[PDB]
Amino acid sequence: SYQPTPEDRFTFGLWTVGWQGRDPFGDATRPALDPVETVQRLAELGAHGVTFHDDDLIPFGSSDTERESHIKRFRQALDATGMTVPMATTNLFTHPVFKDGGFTANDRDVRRYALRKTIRNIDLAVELGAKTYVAWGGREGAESGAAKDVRVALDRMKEAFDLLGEYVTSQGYDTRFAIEPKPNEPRGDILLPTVGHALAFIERLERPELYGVNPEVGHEQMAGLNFPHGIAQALWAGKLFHIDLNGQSGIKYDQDLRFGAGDLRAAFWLVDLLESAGYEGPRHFDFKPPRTEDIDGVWASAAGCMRNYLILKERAAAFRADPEVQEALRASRLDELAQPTAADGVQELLADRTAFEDFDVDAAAARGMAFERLDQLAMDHLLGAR
Amino acid sequence: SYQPTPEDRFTFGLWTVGWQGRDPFGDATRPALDPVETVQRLAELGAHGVTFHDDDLIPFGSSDTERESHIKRFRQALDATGMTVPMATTNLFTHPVFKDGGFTANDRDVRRYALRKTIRNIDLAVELGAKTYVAWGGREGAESGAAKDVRVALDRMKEAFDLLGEYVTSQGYDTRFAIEPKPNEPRGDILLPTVGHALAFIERLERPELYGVNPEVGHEQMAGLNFPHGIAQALWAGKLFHIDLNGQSGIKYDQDLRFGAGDLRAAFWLVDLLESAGYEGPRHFDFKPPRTEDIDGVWASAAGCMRNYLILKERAAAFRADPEVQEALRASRLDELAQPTAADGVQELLADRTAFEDFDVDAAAARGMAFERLDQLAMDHLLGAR
Amino acid sequence: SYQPTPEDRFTFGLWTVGWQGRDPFGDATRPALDPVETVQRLAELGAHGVTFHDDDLIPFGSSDTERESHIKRFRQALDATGMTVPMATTNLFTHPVFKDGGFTANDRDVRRYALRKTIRNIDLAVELGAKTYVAWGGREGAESGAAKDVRVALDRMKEAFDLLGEYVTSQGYDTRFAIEPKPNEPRGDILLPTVGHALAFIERLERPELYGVNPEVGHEQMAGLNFPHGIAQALWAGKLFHIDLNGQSGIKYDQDLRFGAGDLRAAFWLVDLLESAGYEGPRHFDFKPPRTEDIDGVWASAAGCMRNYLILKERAAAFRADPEVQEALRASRLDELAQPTAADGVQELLADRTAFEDFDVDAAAARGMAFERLDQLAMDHLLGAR
Amino acid sequence: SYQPTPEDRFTFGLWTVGWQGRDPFGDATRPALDPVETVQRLAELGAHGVTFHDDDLIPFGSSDTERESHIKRFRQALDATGMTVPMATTNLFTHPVFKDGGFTANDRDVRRYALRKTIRNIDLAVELGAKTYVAWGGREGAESGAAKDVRVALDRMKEAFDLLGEYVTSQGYDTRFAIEPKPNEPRGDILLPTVGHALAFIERLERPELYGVNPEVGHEQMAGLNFPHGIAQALWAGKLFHIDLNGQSGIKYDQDLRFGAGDLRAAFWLVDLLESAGYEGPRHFDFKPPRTEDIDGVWASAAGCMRNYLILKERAAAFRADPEVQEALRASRLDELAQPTAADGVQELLADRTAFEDFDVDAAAARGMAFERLDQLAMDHLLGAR
Ligand SMILES: CO[C@H](C(=O)CO)[C@H](O)[C@H](O)CO
Ligand SMILES: CO[C@H](C(=O)CO)[C@H](O)[C@H](O)CO
Ligand SMILES: CO[C@H](C(=O)CO)[C@H](O)[C@H](O)CO
Ligand SMILES: CO[C@H](C(=O)CO)[C@H](O)[C@H](O)CO
Ligand SMILES: [Mg+2]
Ligand SMILES: [Mg+2]
Ligand SMILES: [Mg+2]
Ligand SMILES: [Mg+2]
Ligand SMILES: [Mg+2]
Ligand SMILES: [Mg+2]
Ligand SMILES: [Mg+2]
Ligand SMILES: [Mg+2]
Repeated sequence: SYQPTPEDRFTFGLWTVGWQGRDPFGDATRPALDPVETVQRLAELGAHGVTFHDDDLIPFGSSDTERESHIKRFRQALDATGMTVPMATTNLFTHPVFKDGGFTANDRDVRRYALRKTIRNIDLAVELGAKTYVAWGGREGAESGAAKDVRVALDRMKEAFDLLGEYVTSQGYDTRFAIEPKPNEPRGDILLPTVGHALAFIERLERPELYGVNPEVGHEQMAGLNFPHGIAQALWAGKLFHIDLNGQSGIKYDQDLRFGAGDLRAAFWLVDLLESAGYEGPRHFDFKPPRTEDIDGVWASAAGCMRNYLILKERAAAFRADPEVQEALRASRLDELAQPTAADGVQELLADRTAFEDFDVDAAAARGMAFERLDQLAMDHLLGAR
Repeated sequence: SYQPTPEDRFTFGLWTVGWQGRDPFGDATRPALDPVETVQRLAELGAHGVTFHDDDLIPFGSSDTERESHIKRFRQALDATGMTVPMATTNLFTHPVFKDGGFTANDRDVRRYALRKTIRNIDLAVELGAKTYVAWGGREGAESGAAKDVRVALDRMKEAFDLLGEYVTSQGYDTRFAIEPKPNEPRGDILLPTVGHALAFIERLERPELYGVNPEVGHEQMAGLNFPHGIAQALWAGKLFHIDLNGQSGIKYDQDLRFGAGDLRAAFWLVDLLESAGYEGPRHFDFKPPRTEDIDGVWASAAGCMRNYLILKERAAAFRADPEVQEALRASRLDELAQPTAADGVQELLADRTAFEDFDVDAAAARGMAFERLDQLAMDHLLGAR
Repeated sequence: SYQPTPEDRFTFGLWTVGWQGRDPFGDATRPALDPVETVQRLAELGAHGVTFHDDDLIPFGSSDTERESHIKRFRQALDATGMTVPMATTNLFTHPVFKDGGFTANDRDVRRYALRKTIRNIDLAVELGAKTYVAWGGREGAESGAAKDVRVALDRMKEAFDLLGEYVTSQGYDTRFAIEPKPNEPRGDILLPTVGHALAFIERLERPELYGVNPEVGHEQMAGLNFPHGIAQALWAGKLFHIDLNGQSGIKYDQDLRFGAGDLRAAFWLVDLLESAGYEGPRHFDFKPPRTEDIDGVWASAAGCMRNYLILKERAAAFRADPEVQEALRASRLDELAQPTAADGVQELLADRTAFEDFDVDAAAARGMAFERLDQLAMDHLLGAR
Repeated sequence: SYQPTPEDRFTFGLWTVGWQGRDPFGDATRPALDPVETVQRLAELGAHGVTFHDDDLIPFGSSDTERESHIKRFRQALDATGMTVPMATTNLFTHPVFKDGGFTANDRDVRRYALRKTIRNIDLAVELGAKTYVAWGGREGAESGAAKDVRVALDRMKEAFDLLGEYVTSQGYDTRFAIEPKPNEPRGDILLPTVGHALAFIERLERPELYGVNPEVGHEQMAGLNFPHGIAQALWAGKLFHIDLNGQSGIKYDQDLRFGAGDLRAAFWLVDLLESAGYEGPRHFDFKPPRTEDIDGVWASAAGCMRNYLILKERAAAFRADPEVQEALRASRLDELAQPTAADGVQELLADRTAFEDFDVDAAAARGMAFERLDQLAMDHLLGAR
């Protein structure tokens, strides 16, 4: 049933199937995976590519000899499978030197080091073929109010992203940045907590065009927000450069369940939106196989991610294609939302008696929107009871 | 103790002390207040001004005769007290014609009417002296996913705000707009749910400079976000045109408690920020006296709003002025966050061996940030145990 | 297909399809429904019965002849359709006199009135054949800490429930009580906020056997709790006397969406539990059709409530009947969970060297739980992908 | 000043100041603390005692001579300082074998091992003079619906607690059990998620009197519940055997901030309740110093825990002692809440015409509760503004 193909553009980070199971209250339940074995098993599952943090490929502290060998094995696995590397990122959160941040650490020397660690991995990403470079500022923030002046930390954050933009422009590299928002965890509150904050920030950068967002399903759901609405605003702004798919069941710690789990109706409305907007980037899964699972449970969770996307794609396409749904969208006046409010400008509007003086407000008030019927047709499609 | 003065710029909406107590499960517990009596009692309490929605001043459905009289009584109360009207807004949410929105209603004729109702009140606000005009799109959103295409609704929302901007520019009016974000209630999800989303949106308008945000304490706390951080990003972007103060105790329905209640530490860090950034606009309270109270409980809740602001102002000023706190900020390296990461550009950074090759990552990793000590000094100041 | 018949025990409150659309920020969008027309329209939809608050059937302040006339015409609608009244309840939250509670109001005279209003409706409910009497204390609680001494409020709440138990026992009525928990709204915090708190409270009443819980889907989800887990504990305790079914999309105000909407996977696991535990009570819908809808959208939403329960009933039955799922459950050792840990007793467990000193901890640690495979079979069944 | 002395019963877990800073996204930022140095540094801070998990004092897999040696040097640190051990607990969550639970693991052999690991530490705790034995089932739960049959898991959980009760009773040990509830983390949902669910469960055990609750501030706040209300119900039930004090800033991952931080007003109302109810147990701090801190920030955070409890103790005592507050409480009729509703009985209440037919409902509806004035007196006392 529903098999992944390379044209579905499913990708996974080395850190997702590679998660060993270490959590705040417990030790690892799985052995470390070799990146080479991960590229091979994912190519067998039907994935199109893999992503990585620098510390997933090259152990922190590796000499340039050991680094070369790691990179070399990895590149041989890719070349043998035809797997691509669409995106890459830096780990600016695991090592204790980043306990107060990377780009917005209060210590200047830590900020400089964070920038050098990042530029080094940007050079590697570009030769491996990555066209999107992701920044998740997991340690940028605070647990207490005087620990961080946020206006000055946004200057430092703007300064870091402007220097990265200056560096790829002078190298003539074809790579764009995507900021990944998260409202909290591991910091009490993280800077640029949602898609909207990250979008507003990009507009204050010296080269706005170089930067977009990499929203994640479970991160906007950790603030109780509607992830399809956030994604529609990122698409409206032209800034959906990448997306991270997974599941989350409410406002609690960051779960990273496989895609489809968590809020199932929101995953349906997200696939419907991505598919009807013709989003063309990777469908990247950033999930963690639960630590209850062994390695077979890992590849079953990874396969379940892609399967759930393909079943929802099919139900959504069937929803939109149904004549009765099309008729119900006309009835709920979704065609009329697409017509301009006042295409002849404000002076026509002002002159129009029917827009105010003679508007029958109670006739209009009494029209039913027919939204429940439309939503129960969407329910029957999702459940295949239509 | 702590008496409000006109220079504190405390303002209140007619709808706040005027709330009759009607809620989703219950009828009104208080009689309607006359606007004239509200201007007089608030001037006696030490408030500086009042704000209003059009339907708070002039009953929906009033003829231009009855409208004139309402406006006339109101203006006499203001002139007699010296009360100002700093801001005004439209009610695009109470009447059943707005059940699916005002500016983003699916029905085109409702959107045109919403625009005419708004322009009419913009003319009144400007003659009363309002310099900020607030838009709270309470009904813009949905309870179900196919009921609203969000990309098209943002076109309609951009179109409405661009027409309002064209109208005040051609009239030569000195009035700016402030968008008030709210994540949900009364709609399942409201469009532009947080400060960040509202900030990002403004940047796509034809005249960005005309528009800023009016954030509300309890609204960003309904998505579990840190309100002082959201306000610091609005100030960093130059867009804090106005602010609404109240309290909220967590992620639940919108409470509108008096300012100081709810998250007390966040109110302290907010006053500290507003006062040290030299914000100069109104300190507006948008709160609801609980329906358990009679009219004396109403003016006690309203007075408590201003009192709590003045006690926190004093504790914050004392925190920042203390030599021991200043020494603790140097120790947590808050002065170093203010220094540029790499003011000699990316090529100096790249050349610098000490930024990477020779950086002693474990010496840096081992420096303690001394944040708990700094936060316990902030705790002793707030509690006056210092 | 999925057509409801009275055999399915689907019931609806008069206040559900009869909600007019008045919310915290808006007026009514629909006309009041006559109880008589609600009884016949629901009988046609396939419903089994209706429930009521005293003030839904008899307008507050009715003279006893008007009271009698209302009951009389209701009773004849019931008799002509074969509709039943399984449950009734009291409105102790709408009138201004209940602004601080009914049974735990600080004013003693109000607490005596609340008990007399309730006893009058217990006599009426027993005459119409109600077997469960629900108590939703929506006004028992507080917005501030010193307003309510909670240990004393629980003494007053125990006092009220013991007096109602004494009353129905002296009348020899065959009726039982079900407490409906809600964490908040309309009070800042409500007493007995979840299923667990209501279950613990019942054990301290004089006649515990007379009382159980009426959990509501959306109420436990407002505290972010797992509603199928909460129902499993109420069933394990033998106290699930009734249930209210609806949808909620996260921690926010109380939405009362139609059942199936909100968290769809929790609706599936709930039906799987009710059906396999053999719950025999009413499947009651306490939902509110959105105020965007006219009277036709009202009956469409009500009909979708029943349709979604019947589609999920079928997918849950198919899931459990599948040999491959049955095999997946043995693989995840759900059969072993049913075996007693130590039926051999404590001294045999203590003498058992294989339970401790010779237990191979690393061999057990390495067994995967196979939970993700199992959950994807559940997902495939829910979506009809098998 | 606010100096802690052993008379204040302040206790700390070895795992609290001993947390190394390893979190879901990062490695340790601090070295392990020796138990012996923790006992003496806390005795100097004014603490009264320490608590431990078996694996905090004796590293997992210690041979019995290494076990004996660890206990021996711990016991001599204790004896030299006069420090006590009021409470102990078992670690049934860290080792990989507990990845599906201890007492409710699907594997039966793991459940027998979990009981043997616990009985071994009950013998040790009683030798060191512990009177309360805490059980925090952090791994009892699930991330998916079919993984755990919750009615059967509660049978296994009852079975485990009844076997521990049989064991301490046959040993004639004077020790009682306290269940610590948490809604989630590290499992998607944890069994017995709140105080109420643990209280209800206890009533179904064989010897209910042997068991109570150990509520934690931050755990109930992760479900958005009012922690002082939850403690008032545990005290009303006579089951508050122990308490864990810390801070949490909302519904998100579990922070374990120092007490006083997070929701400051709930910390004030909590201390007001513990002190006026006369709670006599340990004021235990289960918090984690942020990983931004070195060992000096660790002892500063621990010291702030005790300081904040003593400042709030003083403000709560001053609030209740104030004649003006005492007068405000009569005005809000908190004296009337203490009067029985109907000590005259049901037939006298039924015959009482002033309770219903002659009750003036509109006169009672009009009495304001004066709760906002009262809450602002509380606010003034908390901030030391009076
Ligand atoms: C470990 O996953 C990270 C995340 O989402 C945090 O919740 C990011 O995906 C990573 O930094 C690269 O983007
Ligand atoms: C009734 O208060 C409103 C609000 O905040 C909704 O939660 C706005 O303040 C009003 O529309 C003017 O801004
Ligand atoms: C409006 O419905 C009520 C409720 O749940 C509100 O949250 C109860 O269902 C009713 O009082 C009887 O159960
Ligand atoms: C790390 O501490 C534990 C906990 O609360 C985690 O949420 C318990 O306190 C401990 O197992 C004994 O009570
Ligand atoms: Mg995540
Ligand atoms: Mg991610
Ligand atoms: Mg509000
Ligand atoms: Mg507002
Ligand atoms: Mg509800
Ligand atoms: Mg209900
Ligand atoms: Mg905790
Ligand atoms: Mg604890």
